[PDB]
Amino acid sequence: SMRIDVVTIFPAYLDPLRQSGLVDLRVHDLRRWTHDAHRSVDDAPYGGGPGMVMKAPVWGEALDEIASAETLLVVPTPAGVLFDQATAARWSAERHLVFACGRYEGIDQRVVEDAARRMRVEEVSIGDYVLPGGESAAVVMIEAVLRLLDLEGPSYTRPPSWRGLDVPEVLLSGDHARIAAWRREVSLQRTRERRPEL
Repeated sequence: SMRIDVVTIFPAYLDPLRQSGLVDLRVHDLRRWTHDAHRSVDDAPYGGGPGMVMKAPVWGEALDEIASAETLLVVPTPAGVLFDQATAARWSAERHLVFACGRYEGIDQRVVEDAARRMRVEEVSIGDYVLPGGESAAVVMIEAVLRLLDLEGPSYTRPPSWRGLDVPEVLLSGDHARIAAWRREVSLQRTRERRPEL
């Protein structure tokens, strides 16, 4: 069985995701580990720079409560190692995943350094683009993992002819040999046109 905890200042973001007891998905509001009247999670950055940084004392207390030595802590961040299918498969075998969702300029770096003293930590980027926070990236990563727990060629369905566009004749032939050769030909051509580096 697998437990997945998501810590965020926007718990409603994980509402779409929330049938059996295989996965236990919990979402926590980071502000429940604050102690001031304003329930603040951020402060001005050291060394100048724009925006605010998320405070370590709040995150440290949150992870002490939720995480254990067996937890794999994931921190969605643009500076992380790229997320991929091999990572999703690797994570589907984990007993406890914790997603620490940051906002503003991100979480104070000492949170990950301190957390690594008592669990495994992975800073991960879903791709080379900038998001306002880690919540949408956690949703993408969780969906890739849940799908495993339970270039590609073109797909066609009825009718055989639509708006002057026909389904490739080979797909209607029934010839298993010709169909396999066509599928290899179309996937290779699409990979050459769109992802020649891959």
